[PDB]
Amino acid sequence: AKTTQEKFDALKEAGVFSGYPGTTDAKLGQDMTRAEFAKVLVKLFGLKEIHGQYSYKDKNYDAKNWAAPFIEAVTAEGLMQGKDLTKKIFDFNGKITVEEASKTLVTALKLEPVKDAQNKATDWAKGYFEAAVNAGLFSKDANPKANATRAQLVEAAFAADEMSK
Ligand SMILES: CO[C@@H]1O[C@@H]2CO[C@](C)(C(=O)O)O[C@H]2[C@H](O)[C@@H]1NC(C)=O
Repeated sequence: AKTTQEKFDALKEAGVFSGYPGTTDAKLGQDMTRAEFAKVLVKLFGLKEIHGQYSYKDKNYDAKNWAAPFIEAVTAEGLMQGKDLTKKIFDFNGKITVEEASKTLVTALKLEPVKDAQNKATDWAKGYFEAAVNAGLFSKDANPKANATRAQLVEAAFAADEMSK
């Protein structure tokens, strides 16, 4: 029965998550940018970084932005598409929510969204969130609309990696 900290240690050693300078603090109560999560997903599923392509219009989404290869890589993979197709905003500094994370992971694992699912998640996300709860990636008592904590993301990422194999 591994702890969240032991799961983090494992994922860090595998380069999927990172820690923080000068400390052993994995900061498991803190949250994570959608940019950082994109990089998590790339490391977790072994995707190819995509350089010199920019599919979004956010301020400072350009070549000087370290996250673009990652965000592009998950966009090409179909795991993420940003918050508005018309204006092409990804929101890379915005924090990843439990239901957003649920979408990326169910899709990556090729699990089926639950049609007509009922739960506290935003309408677009109810099927993904329910599917993630069922697979054990988050607890049914998690707030789907909340920023996901690192801990929650470690546990989701660890479970996902195990299913993946
Ligand atoms: C506000 O609209 C939502 O934004 C979500 C943001 O995060 C992810 C995981 C993503 O694809 O980046 O999911 C997005 C939702 O699918 C949804 N976006 C749209 C265009 O409907």
